[PDB]
Amino acid sequence: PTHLSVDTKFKTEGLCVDIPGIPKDMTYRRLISMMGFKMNYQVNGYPNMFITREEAIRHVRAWIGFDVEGCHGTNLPLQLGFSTGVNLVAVPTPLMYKGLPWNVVRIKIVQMLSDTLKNLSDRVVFVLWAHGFELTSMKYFVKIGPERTCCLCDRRATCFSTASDTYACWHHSIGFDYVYNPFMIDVQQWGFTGNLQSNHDLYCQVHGNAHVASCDAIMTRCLAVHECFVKRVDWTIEYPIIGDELKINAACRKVQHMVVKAALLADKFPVLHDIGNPKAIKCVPQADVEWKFYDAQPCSDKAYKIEELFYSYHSDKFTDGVCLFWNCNVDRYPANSIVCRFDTRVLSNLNLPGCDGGSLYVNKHAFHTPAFDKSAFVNLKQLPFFYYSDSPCESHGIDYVPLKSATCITRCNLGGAVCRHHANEYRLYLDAYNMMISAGFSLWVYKQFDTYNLWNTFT
Ligand SMILES: CCN(C)C(=O)c1cccc(N)c1
Ligand SMILES: [Zn+2]
Ligand SMILES: [Zn+2]
Ligand SMILES: [Zn+2]
Repeated sequence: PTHLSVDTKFKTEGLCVDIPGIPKDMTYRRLISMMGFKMNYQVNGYPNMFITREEAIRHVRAWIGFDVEGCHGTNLPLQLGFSTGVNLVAVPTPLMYKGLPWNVVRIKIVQMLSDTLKNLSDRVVFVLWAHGFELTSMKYFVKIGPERTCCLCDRRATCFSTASDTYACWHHSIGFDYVYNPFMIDVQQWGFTGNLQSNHDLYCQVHGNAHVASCDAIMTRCLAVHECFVKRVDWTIEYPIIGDELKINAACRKVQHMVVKAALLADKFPVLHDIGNPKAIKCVPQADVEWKFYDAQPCSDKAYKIEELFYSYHSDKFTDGVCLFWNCNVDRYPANSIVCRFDTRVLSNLNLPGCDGGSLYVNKHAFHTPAFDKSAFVNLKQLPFFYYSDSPCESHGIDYVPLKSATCITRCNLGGAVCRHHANEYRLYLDAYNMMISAGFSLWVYKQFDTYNLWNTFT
């Protein structure tokens, strides 16, 4: 039970306005045949065009919402909309394109999908709210067959070319005209009452309905993301490495250790309240401070209300010492905080668009993150870059240009000249810091934080 059986029933009620007379009793096998595709009894890695909700979740990076609206059915122009915001008009002869024949539309579909997906996934999963026209339009741009590899590399083939009779992955498909072995899922099979807009609007106010196909495609994928990553959360699902995951996560751990260590040295807090992940370890194990942990899993719907996290009767006094909120997203941080908050607006291959302004951050695991909000940081200030170190000035064991920096807080810099070891460590730390910032993480601190207080920690 890993793939979706072609003999599973498909509820057809949502299809009967575009396809009147459609049988109520329908399997995926009969639906695929009706869509103009022939599976030929093939045991070659592609058992069904449609996939399970569990397979869709493992391949969330491949999700592309897709909707087709009858502009005027073999005789009428169709408006093809995608969750990329693209609308194409295909004539049978928010970007809006004029009507063109299928032979040129299919070229655009392949280019659009390849550019969107080459750095995200080895496939495409068309996410539908199936009414009929989208299913019957697939024969005009989709070819199916056995699982194949790219002509130019070892990746699985996602595109086909009728000009050269060859196959390509998303990276090598320039000039290709057919989508090859795509996957799809109909959200209407999950059990909903009412239309797409009424279900989407229950959870999201950011996607409006401009009455175009791409608006529906966007809403469909958003509703699917809400169902699979907001109301349902699965942290047992692992996702492959597609970018800087390892470096970003290592940088996050380095910056956390640096910032907390310096805050403890500068303001000598007697107690630290570490609010967040229940599997957390002390980021500064050698610190004197009374370290107290409070469990809160990453919120995936709305940011935690600080009143619920702290009140209703613990140290009780969160006002004592400092609070560390390392990726624990709250509505309004208290003034005595050290905060790392992911900015959902950041563009990257790890950060996918989400529900209600939120984003789906996929780095080893999938984390739906509530929308970034600047008002959460009103009691704090942005944490400035700095490098602090009390380690001995000693090289041990990469050429050198002397480092001059006001933010290298070391004994050598206090003494007037940065040593080679602390210059190498400063540059490595600055690289880790810039990686984490560009990855989308933002850092905030209590207003009284001042790196000038670190210089006297060397006596
Ligand atoms: C915004 C995602 N959250 C809540 C994290 O804690 C996280 C997840 C994966 C990687 C990293 N570095 C951080
Ligand atoms: Zn390739
Ligand atoms: Zn939405
Ligand atoms: Zn030094």
